Amino acid sequence: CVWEGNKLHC
Repeated sequence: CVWEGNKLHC
């Protein structure tokens, strides 16, 4: 996963 601000994308 990666952080894109206030939320995590997996």
